[PDB]
Amino acid sequence: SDEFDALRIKWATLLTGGPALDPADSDIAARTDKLAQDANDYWEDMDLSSSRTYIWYALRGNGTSDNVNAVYERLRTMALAATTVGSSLYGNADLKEDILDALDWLYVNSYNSTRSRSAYNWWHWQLGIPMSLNDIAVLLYDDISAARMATYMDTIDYFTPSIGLTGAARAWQAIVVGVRAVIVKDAVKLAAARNGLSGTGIFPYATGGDGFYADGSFVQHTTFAYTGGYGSSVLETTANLMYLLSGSTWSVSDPNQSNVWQWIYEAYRPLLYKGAMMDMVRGREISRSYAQDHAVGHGIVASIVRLAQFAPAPHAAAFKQIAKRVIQEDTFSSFYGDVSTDTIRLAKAIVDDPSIAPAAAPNLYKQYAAMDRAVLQRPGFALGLALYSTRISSYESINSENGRGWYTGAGATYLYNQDLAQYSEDYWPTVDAYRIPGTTVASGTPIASGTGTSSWTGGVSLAGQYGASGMDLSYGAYNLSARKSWFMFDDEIVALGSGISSTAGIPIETVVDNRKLNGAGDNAWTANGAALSTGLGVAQTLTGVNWVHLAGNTADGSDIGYYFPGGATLQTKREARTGTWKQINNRPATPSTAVTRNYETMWIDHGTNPSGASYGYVLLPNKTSAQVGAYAADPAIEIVVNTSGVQSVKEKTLGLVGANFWTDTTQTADLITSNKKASVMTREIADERLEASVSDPTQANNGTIAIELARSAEGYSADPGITVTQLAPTIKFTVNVNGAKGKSFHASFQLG
Ligand SMILES: C[C@]1(C(=O)O)OC[C@H]2O[C@@H](O)[C@@H](O)[C@@H](O)[C@@H]2O1
Repeated sequence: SDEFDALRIKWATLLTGGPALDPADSDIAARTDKLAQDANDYWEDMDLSSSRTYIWYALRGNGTSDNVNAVYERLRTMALAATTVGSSLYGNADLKEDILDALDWLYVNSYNSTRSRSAYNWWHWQLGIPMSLNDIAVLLYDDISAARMATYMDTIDYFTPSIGLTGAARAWQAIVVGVRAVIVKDAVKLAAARNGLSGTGIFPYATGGDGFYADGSFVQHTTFAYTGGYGSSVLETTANLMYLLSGSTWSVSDPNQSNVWQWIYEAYRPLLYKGAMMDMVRGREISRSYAQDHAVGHGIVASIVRLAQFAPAPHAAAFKQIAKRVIQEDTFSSFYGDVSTDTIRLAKAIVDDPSIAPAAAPNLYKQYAAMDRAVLQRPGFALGLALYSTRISSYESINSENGRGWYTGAGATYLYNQDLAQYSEDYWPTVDAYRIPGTTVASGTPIASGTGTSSWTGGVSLAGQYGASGMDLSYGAYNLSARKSWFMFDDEIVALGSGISSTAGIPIETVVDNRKLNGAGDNAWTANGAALSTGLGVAQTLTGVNWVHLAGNTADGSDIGYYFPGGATLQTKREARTGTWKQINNRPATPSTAVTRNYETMWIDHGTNPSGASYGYVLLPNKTSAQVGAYAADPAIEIVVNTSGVQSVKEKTLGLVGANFWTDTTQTADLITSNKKASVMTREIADERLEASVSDPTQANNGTIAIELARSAEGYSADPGITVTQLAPTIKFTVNVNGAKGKSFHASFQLG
């Protein structure tokens, strides 16, 4: 035996769970039964005639890459059922032969060197199919003749002989070349797969274009926030290949591999909430029924479990703690229910180890400047904010997927609480795509997929604890402008809108919220202390509203309060909406089955052709109706300013003042004065200190931002980049933002 045999067996275990796969495990037995179950269904529906024109009638079409890819996926599942200890199909000779005969037929009539490598969909021909075929070849290695293996492997080499792409594509090429190299025992190709991870979009941090960024962001296809979509793929592929190679002659040695650990801590951890990977970073994948947020989150945790198997200290331990936490957290969908058998084996080892304690939940405010995203994580809830600009596109829609993703990244707010199923359970095909929470739009009117013309999109982070974001709105599809800001405190998220103007001749509205309700659609809700009707199919306008409370889908932890400073007129409706995933994902594999979900939708009618309209509301997670009414009697936030020039909010209890300055002119908001476009947040601790953080969201100021704070200081300390010129009678300093790429600069002033 040689080292290649060792690697092949190591990969085989990654696929089957290995020989130690304990069948006495509830979730394992449950997964192995599901596996054998699916295998029999396929094997039973196979056309085994020697004159067949397809393997499965439903997937016929030797030239349809979608179907061909699915055919190989089914064969992979069947191979798994025949090689997974515990499966009732383990070692079945007939099943194995039927699979290999299927591969031979597919080789002669569909997947071979006579087909173009670039025919649609290239991804299937060069990456999808080879990944499935490689796995089958490893699983049934001992039953595959030299003649057969040659047709399988020679074909893969034709479609993908080398690694030359970037990001996820490059990572996929690497795993295709790598696993095949193990099968055929080519040390040259294997070393190439290893080196492949050092390339663009993988190990090295991106500073533009595709890849992981130092600030935690992940971009793919040049202008799309994609941590949970293509990012998840780069993570999974990288983790698997690194694990396969670890300890071997081809173990990864590139020092930049340490960046992978940071992906987990900075790119993923802040974007996961009780098992769900936030949709705002999943791109067009939000339109995939088989990839709803928790399904995606499980895959990410599966990768973390994989990394925990070979990562160096103290990362392996940390990853185990993170995985343990998320597994315990997800009471919506069992983590073990949709991950590989080996992942289950490895995960159970972590969960069952009493010496491993679940990691602490993330608690912070993070600005993902490189992908126009922001997140707030707190006990009991998380808020994700999705924006776009001249640097990041509104949404991606290709290959007939996500055709209604219009406003999913246009000032959209996503609130995560104990209703873990909020964005799953067919939310995407039923929600009104024209009314994404937090957005301002021309009613029932779409926008195009693309970057905007405004550079002011971003925000400021105050010591990674609190923050503020903003987006200068300007759609290309129709006339509509506005300044939109969000201020994130402890349990209050203040949304402000100003300068809302349009000549489009279409009613303009701002969506306060749009929440999926319970099955009966009877969630209790109140306004100004009075109970509101809970019936479905009812539209009603609320005038002079100070506050609204909406009971959640869970007994506790999912209520949401809404406070309206100065009062507001709210348009609302409660309805059952029906749709199909096919409507937002027009692919043959997509189910056309109708699904119905209930919603409570609330928005503000700015009218047609508004001029300088505005809005202001406060999201209050986890407060009872009584508590929202109490809040309204003494609101903890105060709107300092809400003009087209500056939007500012103060949270007296925390001593916080946030301010977004929209123009390059000297303006003042409370104690803060700025001479240019900037996002600023200060925290004052009476007679103790005054903290200040500043950023240039435009990422285009080649000089500085001059700030003046109306307080007298005794001394200071600050990030390099900040130059303090005065401490008394008032504080004055400049922030060098040349090439800052939207980062925040912090200073601490001693008061006195
Ligand atoms: C299996 C599948 C899919 O349909 O989900 O095939 C198409 C692939 O397209 C890539 O661009 C990724 O989205 C990648 O995730 C996709 O995987």
